[PDB]
Amino acid sequence: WIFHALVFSYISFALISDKRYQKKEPLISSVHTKVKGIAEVKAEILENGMKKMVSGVFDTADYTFPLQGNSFFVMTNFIKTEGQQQGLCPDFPTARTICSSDRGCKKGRMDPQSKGIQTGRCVVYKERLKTCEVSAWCPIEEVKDAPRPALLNSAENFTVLIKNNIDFPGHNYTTRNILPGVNITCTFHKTQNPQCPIFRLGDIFQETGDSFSDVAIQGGIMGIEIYWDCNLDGWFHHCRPKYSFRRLDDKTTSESLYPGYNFRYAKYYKENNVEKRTLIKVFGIRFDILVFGTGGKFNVIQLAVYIGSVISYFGLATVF
Amino acid sequence: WIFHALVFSYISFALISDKRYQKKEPLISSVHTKVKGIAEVKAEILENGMKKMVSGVFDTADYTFPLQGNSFFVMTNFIKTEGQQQGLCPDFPTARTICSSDRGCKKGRMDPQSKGIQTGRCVVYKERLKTCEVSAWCPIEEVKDAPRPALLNSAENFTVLIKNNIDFPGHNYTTRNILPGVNITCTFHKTQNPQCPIFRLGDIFQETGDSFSDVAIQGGIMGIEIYWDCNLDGWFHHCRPKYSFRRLDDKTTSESLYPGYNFRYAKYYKENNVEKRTLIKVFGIRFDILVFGTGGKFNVIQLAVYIGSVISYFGLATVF
Amino acid sequence: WIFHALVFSYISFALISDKRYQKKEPLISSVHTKVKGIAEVKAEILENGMKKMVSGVFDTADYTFPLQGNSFFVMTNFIKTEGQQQGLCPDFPTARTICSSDRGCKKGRMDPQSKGIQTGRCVVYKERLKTCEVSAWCPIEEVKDAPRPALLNSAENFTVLIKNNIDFPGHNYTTRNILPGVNITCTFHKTQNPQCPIFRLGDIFQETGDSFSDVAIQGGIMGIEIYWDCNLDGWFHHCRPKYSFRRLDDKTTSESLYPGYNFRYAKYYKENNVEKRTLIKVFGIRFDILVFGTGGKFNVIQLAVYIGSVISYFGLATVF
Ligand SMILES: C[C@@H]1c2nnn(-c3ncc(F)cn3)c2CCN1C(=O)c1cccc(C(F)(F)F)c1Cl
Ligand SMILES: C[C@@H]1c2nnn(-c3ncc(F)cn3)c2CCN1C(=O)c1cccc(C(F)(F)F)c1Cl
Ligand SMILES: C[C@@H]1c2nnn(-c3ncc(F)cn3)c2CCN1C(=O)c1cccc(C(F)(F)F)c1Cl
Ligand SMILES: *[C@@H]1O[C@H](CO)[C@@H](O)[C@H](O)[C@H]1NC(C)=O
Ligand SMILES: *[C@@H]1O[C@H](CO)[C@@H](O)[C@H](O)[C@H]1NC(C)=O
Ligand SMILES: *[C@@H]1O[C@H](CO)[C@@H](O)[C@H](O)[C@H]1NC(C)=O
Ligand SMILES: *[C@@H]1O[C@H](CO)[C@@H](O)[C@H](O)[C@H]1NC(C)=O
Ligand SMILES: *[C@@H]1O[C@H](CO)[C@@H](O)[C@H](O)[C@H]1NC(C)=O
Ligand SMILES: *[C@@H]1O[C@H](CO)[C@@H](O)[C@H](O)[C@H]1NC(C)=O
Repeated sequence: WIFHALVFSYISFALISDKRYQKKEPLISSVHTKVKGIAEVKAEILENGMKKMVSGVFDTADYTFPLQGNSFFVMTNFIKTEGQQQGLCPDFPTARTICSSDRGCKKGRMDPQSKGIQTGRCVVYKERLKTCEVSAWCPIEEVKDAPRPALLNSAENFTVLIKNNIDFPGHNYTTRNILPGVNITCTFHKTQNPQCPIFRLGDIFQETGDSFSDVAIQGGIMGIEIYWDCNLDGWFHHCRPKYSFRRLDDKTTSESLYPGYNFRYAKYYKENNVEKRTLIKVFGIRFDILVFGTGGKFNVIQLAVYIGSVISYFGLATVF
Repeated sequence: WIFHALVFSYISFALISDKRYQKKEPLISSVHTKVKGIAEVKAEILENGMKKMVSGVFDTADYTFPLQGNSFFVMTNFIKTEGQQQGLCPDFPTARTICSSDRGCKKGRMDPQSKGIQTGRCVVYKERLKTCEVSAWCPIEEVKDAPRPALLNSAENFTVLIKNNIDFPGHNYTTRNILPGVNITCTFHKTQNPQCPIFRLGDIFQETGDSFSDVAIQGGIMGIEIYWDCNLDGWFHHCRPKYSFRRLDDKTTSESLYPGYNFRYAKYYKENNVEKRTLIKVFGIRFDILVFGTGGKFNVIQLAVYIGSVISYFGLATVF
Repeated sequence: WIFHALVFSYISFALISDKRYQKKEPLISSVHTKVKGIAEVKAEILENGMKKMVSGVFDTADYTFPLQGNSFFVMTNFIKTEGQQQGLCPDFPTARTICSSDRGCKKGRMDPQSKGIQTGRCVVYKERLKTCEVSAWCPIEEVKDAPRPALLNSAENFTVLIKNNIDFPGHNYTTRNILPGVNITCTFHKTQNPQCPIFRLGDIFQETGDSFSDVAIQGGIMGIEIYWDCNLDGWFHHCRPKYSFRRLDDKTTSESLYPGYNFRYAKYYKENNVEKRTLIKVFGIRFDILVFGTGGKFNVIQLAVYIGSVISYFGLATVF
């Protein structure tokens, strides 16, 4: 007869822990972010074998874009090429693009590593070096790695404020990330301040486990997961978020898979009645905000179904 | 023996109402929107203590961007500053940025309310007023409230057409929000026309409960929830959407939390061989389209499981 | 007594096939795409009744934008209008905008098919043709169809590489689309190579069922569904994706519903100290990446609940 009570105790433990008496429903989320911080860029680079100085001040309008699709982008490094115009120009000296005569490459060939339409004419590029010219924007962008000191390294000091509004459409419940009457002067901490939504990017990378400088050198992808485990029952009601960080970057470190996060941005203008384009290769950090959760509310039908499923179980337990 | 029939009646009530005989599947959605309307802007503003006239016509290409991430943006107000260039300039007179001598502020200090790198030199700004200069884009943008009459108030008359395509991957079912052979000349109404997807922004604000002018003064965020409650069984098949509107804005009304929705847009160009930037502080309404739903189809396994779980229930009910 | 074994056989059938012993949890996805390919555009068009030649080379920075909201856009056709400035100009000759005298149209009228504010003055447009002028950007963009040969037809030869990172937050499981030590030189095939994520757009349209030329003529919307059916149990562990393609475009083919996918892009500049705008009507293909799935792991509670639910079932089966 002791088993008759042990089974009932296990049933009660299951009902309490698993919350089998509640209907659980998914979450509908909306995110709004604001990034603040200014960076003083001052460095020296080598463009086309010539030393150049990059100096300036970047404010919020110079390194980011408004949030779109629960994600915002923070720019950290750039390579600029100015004065490009459509025409004919030799390709960059490379093993695939090198030639000794015009027969080395054929007209109309398209190479994956090239940004021009080949025309088959091996012209001298520089210092008795011959490459076969292509029809594209000229001059061809120099193939170089990102600067070894990150240009916008101070971006590790920027602060992002996140507002999350969640709704459970089946129930009549909607709430927000920032409750009224809460401090707005915060720097997020795992234990000291786990609820104020102001995050520091360097702190995010510190908790996750990487170094901000190395990632910002070639860009990357990170994600801020906001988990909502909400109990909406009147007796025990609690609906608060939990913040975690996870690097979504693949860390391929292989040139064939395009490691890191980067893209190309184009600005078109006119000079001396000639159309021109300037190309900025931008390396940055892409922050995703993955908001997930569920909400449970008491339901009579679910409780009845669970009790019915348990009734035969403990009946057999008594019988056996 | 009457309880033996009452339990069975409740059994059938639960089975019919809760649809316990149906496997339920989430929804995969795709949204495509088109916003139309032109606004004639004509007003007078005060920039740097001087009266200026803003007059023009804004078409679809001048106040919105293509939909990205199930959300589109509608511009409603702006503050323009043209002719900025990198250099040294005094900051705007403010309690934090004010000084009587050069010792008031230190070089290299960064202030959250300032957009420049401080250099520590208290120079005259205007009319025997001294502030310590910073290195940034100059002249520093004037911090002022949005114009009391909303510039793009006529944006309340714009019309948005929404096309939603939903799919249930587990089942072989996909459908669209606009069925064939339906009127395309519509203005959405709660009761008169609840299925045609052409919405008027002013009407959205009217059903939601706010006023378009006040929200458009400082921006805001709304969400157009499209709920799909679809029964895919052949006997009783119905898959139609229901439209609701909900304001996702936090309505903080506190300057520390950045009330409303706004951002900064930058346009870079060259003038007299000098690089320059023009900055537009844009206030607008961000419309989100939260599409959620589920689809249920008859499943033998679910029906068998429910019947088995309730068999012990009514057996005990008869026994007791 | 044979039924006593048949019921148990169906019991095992349901438990094995339906995986009723597993707790199933949804998926959290992050997508990162890279599109490559250059198109040599060379064609002749008719603008304002005059023959013009469009020739150039488009690289990755000239026909696409960085991925935002699990979707990327590839431009395929464009119509350019340059030199627009704010002012008064007659509208395009149309049945709605035609007039014989100034009384034909009234000042301030807003027509849906026009992009200007009517001022009520029927002036000559061209060759003894009278339309009433409007205040807007001038000259009014010509109402013409897209060029019959798609300008960026070669966009069917572009290649897109997709990296998907999925996480099951409830369990301690995260994985990626590209496993280590796998070939990166691929062209996706239904049977020959179903796991390498390099897709050719022409191949996507071939598997889906349409022709790339017709779709690219007026634009369209497509979706690449990545389905993750993952079993995380140690005995039988497999978590691999399956790729499918589906056209999300409505295919309305009715002018009132705006068939295809297109938008208007604006570039603002200054010429001779006069503000000017150039408008590009862009037709392109919007690729969506709908990632969905679920992950199941063994749970004792679910197994106990299913066993309790089915115990009464087979008990009645024996009794009956
Ligand atoms: C136009 C060019 C540009 N175009 N897009 N874009 C961009 N990229 C990615 C984004 F997420 C947002 N914005 C930028 C960045 C700033 N840009 C600048 O010229 C610039 C501005 C300030 C200071 C300096 C300095 F320090 F070098 F002198 C420069 Cl060079
Ligand atoms: C370049 C500047 C600009 N840059 N971005 N942008 C923008 N902002 C947010 C978006 F969602 C989309 N587009 C705008 C708006 C229009 N712009 C204008 O100059 C302009 C155009 C027409 C009429 C007038 C008028 F009435 F003032 F004379 C002006 Cl001032
Ligand atoms: C500025 C203008 C422009 N502005 N935005 N934009 C755009 N649209 C949609 C996107 F998804 C991304 N980018 C474009 C495309 C290229 N553009 C060009 O001028 C251009 C460039 C190269 C060759 C030629 C050629 F062949 F005609 F000579 C031209 Cl005409
Ligand atoms: C970030 O700020 C701290 C002080 O708040 C400063 O010591 C540090 O140098 C800054 N980071 C960079 C990259 O300059
Ligand atoms: C915020 O925190 C400060 C100290 O960090 C504390 O003195 C203050 O009471 C808190 N609340 C408000 C509203 O400032
Ligand atoms: C919107 O249109 C109505 C007429 O359709 C007009 O009376 C009203 O003034 C317009 N709104 C604004 C802000 O002008
Ligand atoms: C659309 O509505 C009008 C009146 O609002 C009605 O006369 C017409 O029959 C409806 N259907 C179509 C296809 O126009
Ligand atoms: C795409 O490439 C193939 C060869 O790889 C070529 O035959 C075809 O003409 C190209 N497509 C277009 C539209 O030129
Ligand atoms: C890739 O495929 C080629 C042939 O398609 C094969 O020879 C090679 O072994 C594969 N793996 C690698 C790593 O190249």
